[PDB]
Amino acid sequence: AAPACPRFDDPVHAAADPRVDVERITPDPVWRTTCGTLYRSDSRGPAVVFEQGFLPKDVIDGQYDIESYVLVAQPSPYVSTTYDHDLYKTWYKSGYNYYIDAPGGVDVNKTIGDRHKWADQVEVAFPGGIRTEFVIGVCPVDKKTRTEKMSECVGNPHYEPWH
Repeated sequence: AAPACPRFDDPVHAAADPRVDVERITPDPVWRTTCGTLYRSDSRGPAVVFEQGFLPKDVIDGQYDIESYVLVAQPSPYVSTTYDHDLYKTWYKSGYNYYIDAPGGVDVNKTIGDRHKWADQVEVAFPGGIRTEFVIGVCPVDKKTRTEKMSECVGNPHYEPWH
């Protein structure tokens, strides 16, 4: 039987940009307390992501309201991930399925409900993004079949297991 997950005191321990202001998050965030693998579709290549982590577009002046950010894709302090390994299949054009093992994140559907138009994305929004140490690796995606090119997956040399 699997054990329970470590719980960090800092809700944005994972942040690649610690300037994120947690008190500006609206509505009141429901933080993810599980620690399973999460995923992110991204067209940016692993040489970049493994060096930088996932940095958010705008931690200072971006859109801190999660419902707004989910509905209308504005520069924000958040990096979006999903609980769903297979969500990459519904992404048009996104070259890679990144694998993430990071503490925390805001559980979108627990925070804004599961009846909004994108509830099927089962999103976890990371305020301040995600340091490279929490990015496990990546698999490229074959666009025409919407499948992972599993012999071309790559592990992140900077990944640091923590549980």
